[PDB]
Amino acid sequence: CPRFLKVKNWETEVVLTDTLHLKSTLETGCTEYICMGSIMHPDVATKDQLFPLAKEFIDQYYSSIKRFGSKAHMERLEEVNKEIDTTSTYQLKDTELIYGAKHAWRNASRCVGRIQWSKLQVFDARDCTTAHGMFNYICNHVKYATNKGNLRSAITIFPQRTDGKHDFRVWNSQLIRYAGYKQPDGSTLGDPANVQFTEICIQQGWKPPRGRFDVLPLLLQANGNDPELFQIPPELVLEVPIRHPKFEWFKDLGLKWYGLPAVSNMLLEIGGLEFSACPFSGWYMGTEIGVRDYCDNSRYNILEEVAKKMNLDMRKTSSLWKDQALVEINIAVLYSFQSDKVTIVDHHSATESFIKHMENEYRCRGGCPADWVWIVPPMSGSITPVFHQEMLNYRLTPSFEYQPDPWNTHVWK
Amino acid sequence: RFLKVKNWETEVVLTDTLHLKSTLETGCTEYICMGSIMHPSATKDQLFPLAKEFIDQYYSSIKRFGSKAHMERLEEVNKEIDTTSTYQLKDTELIYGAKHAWRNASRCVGRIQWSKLQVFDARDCTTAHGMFNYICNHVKYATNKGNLRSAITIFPQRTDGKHDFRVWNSQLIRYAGYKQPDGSTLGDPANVQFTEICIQQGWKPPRGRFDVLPLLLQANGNDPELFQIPPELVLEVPIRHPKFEWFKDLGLKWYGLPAVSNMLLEIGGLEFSACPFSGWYMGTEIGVRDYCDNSRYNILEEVAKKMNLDMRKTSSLWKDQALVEINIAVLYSFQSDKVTIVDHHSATESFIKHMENEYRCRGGCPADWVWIVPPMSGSITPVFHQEMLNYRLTPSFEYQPDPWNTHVWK
Ligand code: HEM
Ligand code: HEM
Ligand SMILES: Cc1cc(N)nc2cc(-c3cncc(CN)c3)ccc12
Ligand SMILES: Cc1cc(N)nc2cc(-c3cncc(CN)c3)ccc12
Ligand SMILES: C[C@H](O)[C@H](O)[C@H]1CNc2nc(N)[nH]c(=O)c2N1
Ligand SMILES: C[C@H](O)[C@H](O)[C@H]1CNc2nc(N)[nH]c(=O)c2N1
Ligand SMILES: [Zn+2]
Repeated sequence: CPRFLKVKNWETEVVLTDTLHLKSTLETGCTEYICMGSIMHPDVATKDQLFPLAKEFIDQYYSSIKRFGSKAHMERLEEVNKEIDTTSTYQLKDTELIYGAKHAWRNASRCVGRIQWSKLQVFDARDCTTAHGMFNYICNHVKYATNKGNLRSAITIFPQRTDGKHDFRVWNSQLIRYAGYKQPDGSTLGDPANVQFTEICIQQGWKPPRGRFDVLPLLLQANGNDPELFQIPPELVLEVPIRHPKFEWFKDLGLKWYGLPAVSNMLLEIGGLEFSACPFSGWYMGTEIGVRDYCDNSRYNILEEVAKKMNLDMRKTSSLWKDQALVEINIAVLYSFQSDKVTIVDHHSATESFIKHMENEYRCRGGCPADWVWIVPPMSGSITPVFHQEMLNYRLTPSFEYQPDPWNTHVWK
Repeated sequence: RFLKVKNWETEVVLTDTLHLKSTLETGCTEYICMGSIMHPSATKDQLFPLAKEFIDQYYSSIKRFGSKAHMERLEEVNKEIDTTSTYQLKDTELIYGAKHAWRNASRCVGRIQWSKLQVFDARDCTTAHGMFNYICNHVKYATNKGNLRSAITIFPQRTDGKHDFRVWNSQLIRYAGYKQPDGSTLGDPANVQFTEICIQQGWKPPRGRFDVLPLLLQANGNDPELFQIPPELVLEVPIRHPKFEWFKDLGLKWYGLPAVSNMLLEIGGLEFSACPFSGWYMGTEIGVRDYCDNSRYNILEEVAKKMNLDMRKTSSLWKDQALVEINIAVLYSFQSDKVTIVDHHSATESFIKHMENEYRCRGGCPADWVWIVPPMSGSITPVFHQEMLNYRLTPSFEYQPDPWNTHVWK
């Protein structure tokens, strides 16, 4: 590969130069002859495999704290090596763990919120041994991160993977999500996105209230054991009823959402170590709720009902009734969150921050991996500054990765 | 290897095999994806294999592969490259190559229409006057009094690179843009340079907001010459709004015919440096990009002011409101004047249908999600949820440099 790669902004003319891509680690799935950039997703490491992955990471850490080549550096190297040699694995120092998590966020190509990356509260939970303990750590995470509506980004890191027969897993895709109930007639009550997991919970013994906005239980797996159900204390689940500053009838739709977005099904990879349970949280960009959660056909799909109350012509598409309802819904979502002093960012403020962020990164770091297909908002794309920004996409480590759903791989005891 | 694309809304999966047939490069590598880069970056000896590939594809298309006709065509083309360092397409070939350059345009959402293309052979052209004649005929035909018709006009192929044919306008019909002494811009800011270049060539600028630019035409590598498109051939629409009486008072208008004129058509190794093609508009092209881009007409603030919207915080989403309204007026206006147009909902529907057609009968369809997904209300259109595979098939449309950056004058 050539040393320098240039990206252009087509509305400001600014040109950046990327050299960081030279540290890329994994294959993107793209080739010389095909681009998989809109594909959503394009047994443990051996001693030999782990050795250089650990060294790669350790060198990077010591270079970050400006101690590269130092005695402490060479010693840490030697200690990691012995520990891999005799135990087939190694343990991170607290400093390294914090660094690793922060940088995995810093490296998340698909995240528009990464200007905040270095303000992340890390909760070390590698001493956890049971599902009840996981429940304890998750409740503390939720309470701290929620902070009465003044949200704070956090990650809780459970023990790494060992032989793969003892994984810690949060079976929920997010710590907080609403149930979906398939009806005998084909309709879905609540959130259709969560139907599969809800059925799992019910089989596992969950008594469902069978409502439209029932918070799902946590389904938690420690040390490779069968998962166990716990109810999140309702007082820890901050929620916002959705109203509209102009449309008084909007409240009569009975919509609400939860304040804390906390993805819990991803895998954190640091120096070749695999943390299969690492729930992390920030705060919402309005569109994640207002456009996706609410207006996706396979989600709450309320465009129709909202358009009706707006008395729009719904017989032509060229009326753009859908487009018109979408904006109002998103206005209500931002309005309700701000009114209740719960942290939320609109897609304009977010994409502008991110452009500023990306610029700083290119200048101080020599680059910033970004996935345009994900970075650009799902509404009003071209009137946000990221639309016109060229991005390069590539995989740096430490990183967050997808993993299979645990019910597909789990060996039931 | 076969490749699967999934639609996450319908859960439908299609299997791509056609991608095995490309040879050109996309710009990505295994380690870096450049899917969001706008522009990633002959001889006798190079020419024949390219020719052989295209001839083979053609006779395969008409189910006469390995036929007598096929065999001789191939030798005819080899002898001609041998003895002239180039060759000339048959008319049938020219037509087949042009339709398939459109079929292979990964960034074009309108490709369901692809085999409905009127192909104008202008390869006998020699002067800028001829070009102008050919272009007026195109414009008049494709406009069709509002019932627009897809068309392309193909001027002589590149020979030695010293004698290119070029349409220096980026589109046949665009409005002028003027640098105002106080720093602002009158008209269309995307065209300020080209406008100054016309003024420098002797064009007398009305210095208004919607001045149709002259044709600047280059033939056989000569200096370019100015021509005024007869006004009655230029179909335009005054933009008004079905609810907002005051929208007409903004004085806004646009042209009915989108006719891109600065790209390059490549067929079997031949380069057609001048090949204006036109179709009809998707609403958002005018209503989102042309009017609301900051480096364009930048009219969002004006419209939102008449709507009496709170413009003090971004989170009131006033920009998003004005945007939808502008795009309503645009669709309304065209349809009222019976000028062909398509809204991004219907267009994206059509395209998902096209993909299904193309996977079924052709084993795939190249597509650029970055460009295919509309610049407003993305995820409430079906293409947002459609995985797409991009790859470059030939015959094709490519980009070329602006001719003023290369041309040595007189
Ligand atoms: C603090 C405010 C944050 C904002 C505004 C934000 C914004 C976003 C948005 C809009 C997405 C796309 C989500 C979707 O379309 O479903 C996203 C994805 C993502 N974010 Fe951030 N995020 C924030 C915090 C964080 C934190 C704290 C982390 C990790 C430490 C993180 C890591 C990620 C990752 C890994 C993805 C990709 C998820 C996937 O592919 O499924 N984000 N973010
Ligand atoms: C018939 C109705 C058509 C519609 C509704 C349509 C729609 C579009 C749109 C919205 C774009 C994106 C352009 C942009 O955002 O700047 C595009 C791109 C493109 N179209 Fe189509 N188009 C049509 C016909 C055609 C025809 C007739 C041709 C050629 C014979 C064509 C070839 C292309 C090419 C080569 C691009 C890529 C332009 C670039 O890369 O800059 N299209 N089309
Ligand atoms: C940290 C964080 C913050 C934030 N505002 N949104 C997120 C959204 C996701 C996310 C990714 N894929 C799917 C979903 C569920 N539709 C959510 C993950 C993490 C997020
Ligand atoms: C055939 C055709 C039809 C249509 N409706 N729009 C087009 C738009 C373009 C196009 C592509 N890139 C840049 C521009 C100028 N902003 C225009 C090219 C051809 C088009
Ligand atoms: C940087 C980015 O590639 C650029 O803004 C692209 C994004 N997608 C686009 N899509 C379309 N249809 N037209 C465009 O001009 C662009 N611009
Ligand atoms: C097909 C496509 O990759 C898929 O629909 C993606 C597109 N971009 C996205 N962007 C974000 N932020 N979130 C998403 O879920 C998606 N979905
Ligand atoms: Zn790619």
